[PDB]
Amino acid sequence: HMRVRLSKTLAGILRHHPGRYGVRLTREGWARVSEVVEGLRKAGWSWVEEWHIVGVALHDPKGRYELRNGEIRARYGHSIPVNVEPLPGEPPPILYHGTTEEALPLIMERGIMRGRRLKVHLTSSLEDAVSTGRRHGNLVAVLLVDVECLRRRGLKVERMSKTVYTVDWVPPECIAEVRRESLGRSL
Ligand SMILES: Nc1ncnc2c1ncn2[C@@H]1O[C@H](COP(=O)(O)OP(=O)(O)OC[C@H]2O[C@H](OP(=O)(O)O)[C@H](O)[C@@H]2O)[C@@H](O)[C@H]1O
Ligand SMILES: [K+]
Repeated sequence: HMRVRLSKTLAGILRHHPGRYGVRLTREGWARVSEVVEGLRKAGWSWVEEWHIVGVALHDPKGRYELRNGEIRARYGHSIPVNVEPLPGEPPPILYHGTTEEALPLIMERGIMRGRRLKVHLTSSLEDAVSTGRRHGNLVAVLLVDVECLRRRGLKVERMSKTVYTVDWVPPECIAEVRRESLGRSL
């Protein structure tokens, strides 16, 4: 059984559509693992028990998930209202946001915007930013974001996972540099 497939479904439950799987989240995003298990089994994940859900969280390379006795939440990525307490640590001076080349004109006009999610997501990993952009297209641009530019105008940059940070919005003036990574047809 591929952890990655169960993880993609679990993330959708914990970020976007918990009710579709019989789950109610707390205001801090916490689901009862027992409810997640039942909803998955009803959707055809006939082998899944608490052990497997807990394992998805423990083995996740990014720290997408958090566990405590009986419960699991996503640390970030939500489109439904939750308040997730940040992890300790200060943000680095530069963070990355991966996107597509086609989005650059509107990002330069309106800033990096949260879209359907509660926050803009930034990473300390250039390679992760590239993979994030590649979810949307083959011609990717990575924006280098000046974190002190965000902070000094009152935009808190919160650590959600070891490498993933959230902010309400990134003003275009805080984009320090644009790096391109391209796939597919050579230009
Ligand atoms: N002004 C503007 N005009 C036009 N387009 C604009 C724009 N501002 C931003 N955009 C783009 O609008 C898209 C929104 O798309 P999304 O909501 O999926 O955001 P995202 O791609 O950051 O991804 C979130 C996390 O979700 C995944 O995490 P996981 O692996 O699932 O854990 C990822 O890796 C991340 O961490 C992105 O292309 C933005 O650049
Ligand atoms: K923080």
